[PDB]
Amino acid sequence: SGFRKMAFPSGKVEGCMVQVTCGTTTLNGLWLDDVVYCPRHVICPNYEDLLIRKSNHNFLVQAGNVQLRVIGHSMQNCVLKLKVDTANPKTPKYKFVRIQPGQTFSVLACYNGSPSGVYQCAMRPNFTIKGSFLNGSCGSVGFNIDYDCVSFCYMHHMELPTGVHAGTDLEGNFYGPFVDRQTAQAAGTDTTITVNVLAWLYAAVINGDRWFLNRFTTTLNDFNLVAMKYNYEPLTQDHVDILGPLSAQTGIAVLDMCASLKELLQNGMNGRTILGSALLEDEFTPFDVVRQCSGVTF
Amino acid sequence: SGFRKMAFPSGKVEGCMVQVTCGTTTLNGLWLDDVVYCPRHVICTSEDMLNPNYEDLLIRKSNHNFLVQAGNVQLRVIGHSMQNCVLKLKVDTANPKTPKYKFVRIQPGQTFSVLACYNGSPSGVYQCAMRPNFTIKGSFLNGSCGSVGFNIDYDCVSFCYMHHMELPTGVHAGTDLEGNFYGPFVDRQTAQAAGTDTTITVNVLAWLYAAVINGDRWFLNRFTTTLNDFNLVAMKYNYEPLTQDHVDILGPLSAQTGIAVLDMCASLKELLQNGMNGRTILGSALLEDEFTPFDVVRQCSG
Ligand SMILES: CN(C)C(=O)N1Cc2ccc(Cl)cc2[C@H](C(=O)Nc2cncc3ccccc23)C1
Ligand SMILES: CN(C)C(=O)N1Cc2ccc(Cl)cc2[C@H](C(=O)Nc2cncc3ccccc23)C1
Ligand SMILES: [Cl-]
Repeated sequence: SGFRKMAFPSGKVEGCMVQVTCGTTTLNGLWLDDVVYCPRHVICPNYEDLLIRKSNHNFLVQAGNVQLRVIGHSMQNCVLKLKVDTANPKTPKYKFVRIQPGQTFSVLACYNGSPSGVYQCAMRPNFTIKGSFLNGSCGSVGFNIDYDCVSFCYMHHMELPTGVHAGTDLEGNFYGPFVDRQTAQAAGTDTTITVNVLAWLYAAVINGDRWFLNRFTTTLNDFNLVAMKYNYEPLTQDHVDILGPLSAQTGIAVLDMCASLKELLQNGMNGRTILGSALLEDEFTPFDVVRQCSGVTF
Repeated sequence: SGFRKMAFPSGKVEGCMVQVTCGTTTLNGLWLDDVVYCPRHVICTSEDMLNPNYEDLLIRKSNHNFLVQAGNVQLRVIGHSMQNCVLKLKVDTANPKTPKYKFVRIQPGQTFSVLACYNGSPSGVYQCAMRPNFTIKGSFLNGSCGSVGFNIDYDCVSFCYMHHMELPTGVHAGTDLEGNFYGPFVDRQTAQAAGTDTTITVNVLAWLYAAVINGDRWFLNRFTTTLNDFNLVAMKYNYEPLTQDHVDILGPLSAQTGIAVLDMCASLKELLQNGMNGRTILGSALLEDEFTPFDVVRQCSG
């Protein structure tokens, strides 16, 4: 029993964290094979113009107490790739994957190439992440672990004026309509990740919390009219299919659980809590719920 | 900016997780140097758990009755001893991934990270606190026994908890790494119940200071309180008494925000009376109590 916000074990990623220094700027890098990946703003804009003026010895890369020698440098979108003379002996089996809003991942927050914390979070529908980051965190990465393969999905680049965070995939493409520049940028109006809330309601049922259940069902169209009114993301037939195993396990059809959510949105919790929470949690996907409620290991 | 429930990076602990098998029972062990630590109930059958005599059960065991697996490698047990509720299995190989470590016993209200494991393999990491009733509200299934709680300060891992059992309310009980249980619990299937749980007051105040540091001031008020008047109100909401030690501990946060501890206590009294009125504090609709004053400073300052 119990339901916690749980991150993947960070060990495979900790062995890849390095410190990258260029001039006065110091941030984090990801050392995989003989390449160190980091945000391109470490050179700071006309990034092609700034990068051409740099030589290999302008970048100081530190892996623990060992200095790595940079033998090449190139740019791919908003990520800087620093070729080093040594392949990382702790390189895990890995992939670079771009994730969709609503998908969750673990973030290994780092400062000066040293991991300080690990937390779980979701890519919001407005493409921001509600993280916990201070100056020097840039270059910290987001990942998922499937079997023994680490899928790197996020690299931290900046904090927006509302305190939320913006970054790229490991190919340097931003999530959301952001640019790596000191300029007026704002996150769009956020919405609730509906399929994730339903997954968390199934996790509550699995843990013995049933007060919110009711005899009612709904059509997918009637629920989506309600979701739009409460700034909830539309629920697709794909989402309904994805919730299938949880629906079969608890004996509560997905549209039956949707009628609980529709009543919770129009009436509130009425002093009650679900899994110790007074708000509807949306940072657990249907796969996270199955993985945690069945003890899948890495 | 931002405030998250944050666990320590688990790498140093992942390299210590092993699988321990004795008969039909399989649980997790912590391999440090040439010793594997695990709950002593691994020697029990489910028909022994009601009233086990661990000295009697252990004396009947030989080294080859314990199968220890570190990844795909079998470790050879060359000795076995019991220390309180923990079994110590001497092995013929020192763990090359042994980090700098300490065994520390923690007090209620203290937080730590849990590396949840099954069959010696880590599956997840989460942050939690020792409750005032000595239980932990974890996320554990059968086979998680032997999973450990830790903190990392500098490069030293301080092991503070080893999971042993789930109580009937779904909460968990365990020991420090010397085998001494937290709370009035015993490693037996006898009827045991956790005492009434209470809110960790010093932790809620620390989290209200974190909210102020992140620009949230809606809950502040022009009032102050005596320490005694605060405790008389707080007790009525099942909140732990706040001691002068707690007031002293909140001193740095009080100096940093410019809000005296007894001034923040009056905000907490008001919040308990009014509720949140549709508002949130640090994205939460409830008062959070699993961040200590030390966690708040570490996360907000480095
Ligand atoms: C936020 N700020 C006023 C800055 O000094 N920045 C300006 C800026 C502009 C563009 C880009 Cl791509 C990066 C940055 C930097 C940036 O966002 N880094 C930070 C990341 N995460 C948490 C941060 C908390 C505090 C400070 C800085 C953080 C540095
Ligand atoms: C709770 N129960 C009736 C059991 O199966 N047990 C009885 C029992 C009694 C004493 C001691 Cl020291 C250990 C145990 C075992 C136990 O608590 N293990 C579990 C640990 N954590 C989460 C668990 C979720 C589910 C099941 C079992 C969990 C096994
Ligand atoms: Cl302590």
